[PDB]
Amino acid sequence: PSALTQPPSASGSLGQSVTISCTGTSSDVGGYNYVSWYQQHAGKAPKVIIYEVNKRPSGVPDRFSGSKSGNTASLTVSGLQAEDEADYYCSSYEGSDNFVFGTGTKVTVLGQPKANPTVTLFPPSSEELQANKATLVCLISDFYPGAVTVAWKADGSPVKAGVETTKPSKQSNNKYAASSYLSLTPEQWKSHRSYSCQVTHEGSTVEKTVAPTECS
Amino acid sequence: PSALTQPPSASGSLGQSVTISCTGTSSDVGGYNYVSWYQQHAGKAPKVIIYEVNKRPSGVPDRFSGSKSGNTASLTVSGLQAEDEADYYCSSYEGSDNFVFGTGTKVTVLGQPKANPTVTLFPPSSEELQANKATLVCLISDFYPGAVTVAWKADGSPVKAGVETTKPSKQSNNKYAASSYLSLTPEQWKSHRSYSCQVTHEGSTVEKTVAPTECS
Repeated sequence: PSALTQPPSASGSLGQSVTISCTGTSSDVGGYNYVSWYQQHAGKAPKVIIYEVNKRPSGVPDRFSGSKSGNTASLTVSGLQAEDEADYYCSSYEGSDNFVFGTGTKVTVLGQPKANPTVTLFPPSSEELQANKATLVCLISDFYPGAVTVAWKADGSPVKAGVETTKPSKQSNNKYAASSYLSLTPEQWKSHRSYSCQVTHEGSTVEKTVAPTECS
Repeated sequence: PSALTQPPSASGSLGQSVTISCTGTSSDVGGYNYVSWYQQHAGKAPKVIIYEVNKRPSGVPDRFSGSKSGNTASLTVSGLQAEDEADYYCSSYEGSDNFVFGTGTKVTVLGQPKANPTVTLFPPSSEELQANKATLVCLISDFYPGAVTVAWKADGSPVKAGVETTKPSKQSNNKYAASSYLSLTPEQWKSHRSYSCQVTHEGSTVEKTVAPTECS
């Protein structure tokens, strides 16, 4: 086990009751009537909340809740409070041994109207190809808040080989921007039908499918 | 709700070695010998690297470790891999099902070489001008260190504005990754002869070019 599923930006105003969740695969989360939550701030000392599936570490405000259903565990920040901007990580368990965390949520308390990505997938430049190089850039810009999820996938099948995802930038109008890239050969690029870039961000999940054409 | 201490930067020399402490109270660390360490990778998920004082996860490497003193507790890092640039937390136990971690230590790996930015200028996709848009992404990857400068030219004299930039992420190496984007309108893309993406980096500059002349 490595990762557990969690949303990118999970947010609202003060009053808004946010909910966050942490799905996995059939035991480890499930059967394991357990998980554990974690409040990251800036630096300020990454603390545990939600002990076992729900009990609190005493000091923690009653209005922090956690609960389970099948393979999904969920945190509820009932009545969002300003100083709640944080990152959230869930853990589980495996033998008298080791354990797994989710791909942490980030709770934004809204300033401005939301924005979910204007993704644009590029193909390789004739240069690149004539250099006998291959690379594809998923330009994910104009969001708020700053947590998007960047999946790539060749001919339907999820892929990894040489992907990267540049974490955010507060682009001059305050909104955000990020990047991601596949690095392949024209071996690799020429032998597939379609390639895509998929960008999740507050429910809205968008996708782009680029095909191989060789110019000439 | 205070710490367990770790110093603020445990600077090593790649190749060599470096250890890192955690100091707690008679209970929290002192008594319950369950201290652990979570290799938080700079913004990411933190994966535990020493559960329960000395016992090593199956998802971690050999040159890693921990030694329980009494109140202090330490990590043993030999053979300084460049991966091991990270922020590390220690954590212990006080009683009543609490766990309590300490600050973090930013272990810095000096000695890793300088790399130069692989500038990759792209042009608008067929399926972009189709919608009457033309953003231009400069890729700037695989460099070291992360002190870069990207400025865009039209063709001749500095053509800024539209340029909304990104701030170099660590890739999956310990090398940087930057994007740039200029946002044209086609009917302002044929009223130019070429386009530039200029990357300055530790003195070595690069300037790369897209001309309108593409199959696209």
